[PDB]
Order: sequence, then structure tokens, then C-alpha cells
Amino acid sequence: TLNGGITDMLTELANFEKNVSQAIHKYNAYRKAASVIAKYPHKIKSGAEAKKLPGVGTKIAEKIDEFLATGKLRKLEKIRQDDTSSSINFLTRVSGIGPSAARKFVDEGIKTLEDLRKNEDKLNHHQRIGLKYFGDFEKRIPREEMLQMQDIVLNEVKKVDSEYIATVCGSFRRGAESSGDMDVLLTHPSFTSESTKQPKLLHQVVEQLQKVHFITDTLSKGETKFMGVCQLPSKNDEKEYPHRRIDIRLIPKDQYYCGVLYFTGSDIFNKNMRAHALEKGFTINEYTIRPLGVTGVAGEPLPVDSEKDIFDYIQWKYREPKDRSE
DNA sequence: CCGACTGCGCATCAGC
DNA sequence: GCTGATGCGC
DNA sequence: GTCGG
Ligand SMILES: Nc1ncnc2c1ncn2[C@H]1C[C@H](O)[C@@H](COP(=O)(O)OP(=O)(O)[C@H](Cl)P(=O)(O)O)O1
Ligand SMILES: [Cl-]
Ligand SMILES: [Cl-]
Ligand SMILES: [Mg+2]
Ligand code: NA
Ligand code: NA
Ligand code: NA
Repeated sequence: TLNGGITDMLTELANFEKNVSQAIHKYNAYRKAASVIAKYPHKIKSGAEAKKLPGVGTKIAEKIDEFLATGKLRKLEKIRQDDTSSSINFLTRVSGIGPSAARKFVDEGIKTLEDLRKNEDKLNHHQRIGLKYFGDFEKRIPREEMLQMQDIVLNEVKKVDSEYIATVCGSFRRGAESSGDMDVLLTHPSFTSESTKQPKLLHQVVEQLQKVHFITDTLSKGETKFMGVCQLPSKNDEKEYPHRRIDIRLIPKDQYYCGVLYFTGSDIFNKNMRAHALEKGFTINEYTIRPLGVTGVAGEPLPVDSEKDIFDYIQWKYREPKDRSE
């Protein structure tokens, strides 16, 4: 990629501030800076040039000057040498371990992958499954496997009830050649903003996917969100596929377009789009777009009949999923 | 300068 | 138990 | 850490 050095540097700084400093705004600021530079269709030749971009200010511009001149950042060099920082950054790579638990473990002398395996009784359930599939969860998913996975999920959902609709979102819907996980949007005519005519709607789908050994583990589960682990079946003598993260989101069917807009992302595109909505006087979530009145209180849901309607409200030209990879 | 920074489900904990 | 805050991940 | 007002 065109400014890969700079965006990697900024991502490492973002990870440091979230994981180690526990400074969530610095984290979001670095990620915004990285995203706008990754977008920029010119090889950046100075910090001043990059400062022209929205979300690059004085401090990042100076870091960019250091990096272009020397190929590195002293601040990052030091972070990498610091044992406490390095240990906490590593521990947050386990799904379910964040900045707080990572620092808790390191304070206790639990600093390595071995230390976790030796201390499984100190992990909650999510962290336990994350440790178990730590290696698997580092591997990306080729689109060819996502297509197999899509085909399994959609057919099994159909066998539970043919009125379900399951839509694979995330990077897959944006056309990516590889995905980090599988995100499935689900709807059913019984569950709308106005009524829930049948419960267990998500449960029945999860149960059927466990029955056929597609879903292998559960990280968390509720009435509308499932987060867990799945695996493609392998053939005779074939090495097994890696285990994969899967998230299933049950959205009221009349709220499908806000739901699919949300679950298609990217996360930074969503953040940017919701920022713009506020500037235009609306608030967007995965259910509705609503105005902000005189008090900045969210009013009543606006009528939405397409993803593009959402764009129309905030005065953005429609962007196809493949152009939302920010 | 400096207040605001996207929005929310599920798990866990704390205080009653 | 419930409620609200926090942790974590999406 | 950045920025609109
Ligand atoms: N912090 C956030 N704020 C708003 N929307 C978010 C969000 N995080 C995620 N979403 C929305 C927007 C996301 O697109 C959707 C899925 O989240 P996933 O973490 O799986 O992101 P992806 O795009 O699929 C990644 Cl490129 P990969 O999974 O291939 O590694 O959820
Ligand atoms: Cl901060
Ligand atoms: Cl809502
Ligand atoms: Mg995803
Ligand atoms: Na700027
Ligand atoms: Na983690
Ligand atoms: Na996900």
C-alpha cells in the first residue's frame, strides 16, 4: 500500500494508547489519522503535506517527519523495548483480554502465552476460548472459504425456517479478498420494531449450526447478538481448516437497512458517517436514523426504504459497500 | 482556547 | 435479584 | 490528538 509505513506507525501508536495508556481518544485519533492517510492517493513526502488532511494535526505531522527522515519513530522504538508495554500489548491479542485485564495479568506475573495456559482458572469464558484459538484467530479467511461458509450458514438458516434472511456483511460484503471474521445479519418477519411474535429466534439458528458442527464454541449469546466460533468441514486426510470467529446479529426486519449499513462497515466508515450525521443534525445507529431537535435529543425514527435513503438524509452521495473500506 | 469526539450487545462486577 | 457502571468487542 | 466555532 502507498503509505504503508506511516499507517503502520500510526496503528502501532493507536494500539499503544488504547492498550497501554488506556487513552481511548488518542486511540481513535490515531486510527482516524491512519485511515485518512491510507485513503490518500499520493505517496506522502512530508509531514506538512499530511497535515493538510483532516485528522492529521501538528503532533502527527512531526511524527511523520521523523519517520520519513529516519525510517522509524524513537517513541515507538522505546515502547517496543519496554517490557511492561510489550507484555500488555501481547496479552490484548487474546480475544476477551483488553487493556484492563491485560494490565491485571502482567501485574500478577502472567506475561506470556505459556503463563495463560498455566493459569486458565484465572480467565473468564470468553478469554478461555480466545486463548484456545489464539493461533487460529490470527489467520485471515480467504474469500473462497467465506463463500463456503456463507453457503453453509444460509442453507442451515433456511432449514430452520425459510422465512429467515441471512446476509453476510463485514469486509465480505465490501468485496474484500480476505476477512478477519464472518458477520451474519439475520432477519425474520416475526421480529420487528413493533413486535416479537416468537422467541428463541436467534437460539434456533445457533442450535441448528451447532447440530451440524459448524459452530463449535460460544463467546457470548443473547436475544439478538451471538458471538462464537465456527469451522468449515474438511475432507478425508485433509488438514483441518482453522477455527473462525463468527458474529450473528438479529435485527428487526423493518430495520434491515440501518442494520445492514451498520454491519457492512467498516468501523471507521461507520464512525465517520455517524459523525457527519451529527453535524447534519441526525443520529444513526444499527436500528434507526433520527433527527436531533432543539435540545440535541434524538427525535422519532425517520422512514428508511434503502441504504441510500440513509445517505440522502445526511446529504452524502451514495457509496457502494466496496467504497466504504476506510 | 476547549468541549466533544459513533453507537450499542453481552459479560462482569459493585452496591443495595 | 435488580440497577448502573465498566470491560470488551462488534 | 484533532478540530470547529
Ligand atoms: N467500533 C465500531 N463502531 C461502529 N461500527 C462498528 C464498530 N466495529 C465494528 N462495526 C461494524 C462495522 C463492521 O464492518 C461490522 C463487523 O465488524 P468487524 O469487526 O468484524 O469488522 P470488519 O469490517 O468485517 C473487518 Cl475489516 P474484518 O472482520 O474482516 O477483520 O461491524
Ligand atoms: Cl484520551
Ligand atoms: Cl433506535
Ligand atoms: Mg468482520
Ligand atoms: Na489536518
Ligand atoms: Na483482546
Ligand atoms: Na464481527
